[PDB]
Amino acid sequence: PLMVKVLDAVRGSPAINVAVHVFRKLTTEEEFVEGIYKVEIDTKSYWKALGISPFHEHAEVVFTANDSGPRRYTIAALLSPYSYSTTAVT
Amino acid sequence: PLMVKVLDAVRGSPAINVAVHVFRKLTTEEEFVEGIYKVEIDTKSYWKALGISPFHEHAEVVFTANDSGPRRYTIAALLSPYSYSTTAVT
Amino acid sequence: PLMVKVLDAVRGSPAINVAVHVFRKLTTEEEFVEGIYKVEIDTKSYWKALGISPFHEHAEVVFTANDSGPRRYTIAALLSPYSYSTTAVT
Amino acid sequence: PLMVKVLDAVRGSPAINVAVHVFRKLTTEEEFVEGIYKVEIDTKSYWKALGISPFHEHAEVVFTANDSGPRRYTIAALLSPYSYSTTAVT
Amino acid sequence: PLMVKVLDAVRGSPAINVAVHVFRKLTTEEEFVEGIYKVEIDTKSYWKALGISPFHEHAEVVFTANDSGPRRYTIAALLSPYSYSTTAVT
Amino acid sequence: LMVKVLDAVRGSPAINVAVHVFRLTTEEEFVEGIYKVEIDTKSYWKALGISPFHEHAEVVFTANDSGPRRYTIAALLSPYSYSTTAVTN
Amino acid sequence: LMVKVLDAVRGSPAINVAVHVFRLTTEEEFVEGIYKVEIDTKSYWKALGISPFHEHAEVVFTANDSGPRRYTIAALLSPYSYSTTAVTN
Amino acid sequence: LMVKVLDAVRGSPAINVAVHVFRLTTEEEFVEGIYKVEIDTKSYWKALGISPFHEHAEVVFTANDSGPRRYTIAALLSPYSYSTTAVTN
Amino acid sequence: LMVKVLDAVRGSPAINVAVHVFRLTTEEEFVEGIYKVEIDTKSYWKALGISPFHEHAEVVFTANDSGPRRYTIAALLSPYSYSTTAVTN
Amino acid sequence: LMVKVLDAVRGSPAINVAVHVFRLTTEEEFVEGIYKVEIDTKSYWKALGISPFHEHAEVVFTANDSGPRRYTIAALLSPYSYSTTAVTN
Repeated sequence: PLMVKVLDAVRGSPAINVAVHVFRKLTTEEEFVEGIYKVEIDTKSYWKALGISPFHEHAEVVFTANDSGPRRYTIAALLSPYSYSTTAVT
Repeated sequence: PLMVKVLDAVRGSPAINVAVHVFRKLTTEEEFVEGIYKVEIDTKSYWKALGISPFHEHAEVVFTANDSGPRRYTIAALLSPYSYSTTAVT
Repeated sequence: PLMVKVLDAVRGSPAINVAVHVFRKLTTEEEFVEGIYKVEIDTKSYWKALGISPFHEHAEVVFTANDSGPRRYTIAALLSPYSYSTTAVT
Repeated sequence: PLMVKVLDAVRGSPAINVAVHVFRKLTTEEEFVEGIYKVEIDTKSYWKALGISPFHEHAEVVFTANDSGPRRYTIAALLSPYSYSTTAVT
Repeated sequence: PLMVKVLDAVRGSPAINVAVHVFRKLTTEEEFVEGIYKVEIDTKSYWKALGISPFHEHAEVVFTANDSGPRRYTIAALLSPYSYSTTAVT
Repeated sequence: LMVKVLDAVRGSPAINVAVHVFRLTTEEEFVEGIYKVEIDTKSYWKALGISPFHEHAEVVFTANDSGPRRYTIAALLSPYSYSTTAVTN
Repeated sequence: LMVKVLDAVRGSPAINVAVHVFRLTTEEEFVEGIYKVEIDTKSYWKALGISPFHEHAEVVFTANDSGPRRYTIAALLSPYSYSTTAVTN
Repeated sequence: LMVKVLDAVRGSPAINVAVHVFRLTTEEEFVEGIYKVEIDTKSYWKALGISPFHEHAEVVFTANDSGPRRYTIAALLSPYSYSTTAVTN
Repeated sequence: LMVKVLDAVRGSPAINVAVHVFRLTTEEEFVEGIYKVEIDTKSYWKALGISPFHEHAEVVFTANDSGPRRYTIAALLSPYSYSTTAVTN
Repeated sequence: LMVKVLDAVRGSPAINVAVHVFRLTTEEEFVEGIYKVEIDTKSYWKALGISPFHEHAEVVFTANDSGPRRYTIAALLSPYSYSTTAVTN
């Protein structure tokens, strides 16, 4: 007998994130769980899994990556529940 | 006997995110769960899974990636439930 | 006997996101679940899965990617339920 | 008999993050759990899993990565629930 | 008989992070748990898992990595729940 | 027993007179609300009765007060003479 | 027993007179609220009664007060003469 | 027993007179609220009664007060003569 | 027994007179609130009664007070003559 | 027994008179609150009663006071004559 009990009774005014998981029993992936609460911000990726035998013979390649600019990211209360408070971005 | 019990009784005024999962028993993927609560912001990807034998022989390639500009991202309360509060972006 | 019980009784004024999943038992994908609550903002992708043997022989390629401009994204309460509060974007 | 009991009774106004997991019994991955609460900010990756035998013979390659620019990231209360407080970004 | 009991009764206004795990019984990975609460900020990676026999014979390579620019990261209360306090970033 | 109030008046006065000569919830022999003013008064769940919600009672009570309400009153319970009372908006 | 109040008046006065001559919740023989003013008064759960919520009672009580409310009062319980009372917005 | 108040008046005065001549919750023979002013008063759970919440009672009580409220009062319980009372916004 | 107050008046005064001649919660023979002012008063859980929360009682009591509230009062319980009372914002 | 107060007045004065001639919680024969002012007063859990929270009682009491509150009062219980009372913001 397997019994999972999460947050039986709630009677206030909470701010709650819940995640309950129960299990019983070039690239390869199998029977996984990923990114339940994932925040990806300004994520880069240039070359990935190009394939089998890229640029096999006599290949001349020039690679350049210039990340250069005025960028502004302003975040308040990321992944953070709250209650009876004041979140202000002035 | 498998029994899962999540948030039986609620009688206030909450702000709740729930996610309940139950299971019983070039690129390859099989029987997974992904991105239940996923926030992807300003995500880039240039070359991926081009195929089998790209640019096999005598291939001349010039690659350039210029990320350059005035960009502004303003987010308040990302993935964060709240109650009885004040979220303001002035 | 498998029994799943989520949010049996609710008698207030909540703001709730629910997601319940029950299971019993070049690119390949099989029997998955994806993007139940997915927010993709300003996501780019240039080359992907071009096919089998692109640019096989004697291929001259010039690649350029210029991301450059004044862009403004303003979001309040992303993926965040709330109650009895004040969300204002002035 | 396996019994898991998490947060039986709640009657105040808390801010709670929960994550409960129960289990009973070039690249390869199998039966894992990843990124339940993962925050990836300004993460880069240039070359990864290019494939089998890239640049096999007589390959001339020039690689350059210039990360150079005025960037500003401002975050308050990352992955941190709170209550009865004041989070302000002026 | 295995019984796990975490946070039976809560009646104040706390700020709590919980993570409960129960288990009963080129690159390879198997039956692990990773990144339950992982914060990756300004993480770089240039070459990784290029494949089998890259640059096998007569390979001329020039590698350069220039990380050079005015960058500002300002974070308050990272991975730190709090209550009845004042978090301000002026 | 002799009582005299304002026996002679010759001036045009504004007078507000009140003369009285005497020789669960239970009240008796009371004189209530002589010149009583009651503005914007509330009452929730008054005098429910005997034995309410005796057994296994679940109650969720929520009272909310809000909204733009504007009360403008001049000269409350105040007689006046030879004056000027103006309420201009 | 002799009582005299304002026997002679000759000036046009503003007078507010109150003369009185005497020779669970229980109240008796009281004189309540003579010139009583009651503005913006609240009361939650008053005098529920005998034996309320006796056994196994669950109660969630939440009272909220808010909202733009503007009260503007001039000359409360204050007679005036030969003056000027103005409420200008 | 002789009482005299303001026997002769000749000036146009603003007078506020109050003359009195005498020869669970229980109150008796009281004189309450003569010129009583009650503004913005609250009361939560007053006089519930006999034996409330006797056994196994769960109560979550939350009271919140907030909101833009503006009270502007001039000349409370204060008679005036030959003056100027102005409330200008 | 002789009492004399303000027998002769000839000036137009602002007078606030109060003359009195005498010859669980229990109160008796009291004179309460003669010229009583009560502004912004609170009361939580007053006089619940006999035997409240007798056995195995769980109570979570939270009281919050906040919000922009502005009280502007001039000349409280203060008669005036030949003056100028102004409340300008 | 002879008492004389302000027998002759000829100047237009601002007078605030109060003359008195005499010949669980229990109070008796008291004179309370003659010219009593009560501003911003609080009271939590007053007079719960006989035998509250007798056995195995769990109580979590939290009281919070905050918020922008502005009180501006001029001339409290202070009669004035031939003057100027101004409240300017």
